[PDB]
Amino acid sequence: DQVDVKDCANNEIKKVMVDGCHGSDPCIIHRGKPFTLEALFDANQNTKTAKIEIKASLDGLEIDVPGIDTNACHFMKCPLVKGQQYDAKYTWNVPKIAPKSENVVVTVKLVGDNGVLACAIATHAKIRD
Repeated sequence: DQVDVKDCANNEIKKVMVDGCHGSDPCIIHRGKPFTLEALFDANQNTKTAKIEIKASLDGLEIDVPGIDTNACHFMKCPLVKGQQYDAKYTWNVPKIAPKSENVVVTVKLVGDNGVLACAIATHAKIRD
């Protein structure tokens, strides 16, 4: 369902959805299984590129989020047009060995030729079995 996120750019993101999660409820991420999200955002520039930058911290420790194709143009119709609305969807296989945590912070940035396209900080994720 639609979930609560904090915007870390200029509110370009209009809606974020995460399969199995809702609003500001703790969003359970079951390690070893597919995690799917979808976000709608308005492009704030004309750009040939769109690159995903992700940061995740578990109980304060930064960790590397492996296996993500950071070229969003591999899944959106680039070049992106200023003012147009894009539907970004991603399904990521959560590694079975990801450490369980009840205190997760994930920052996902999207960057274009001329700066940040979008940015959201998620603080409700919980990694469990």
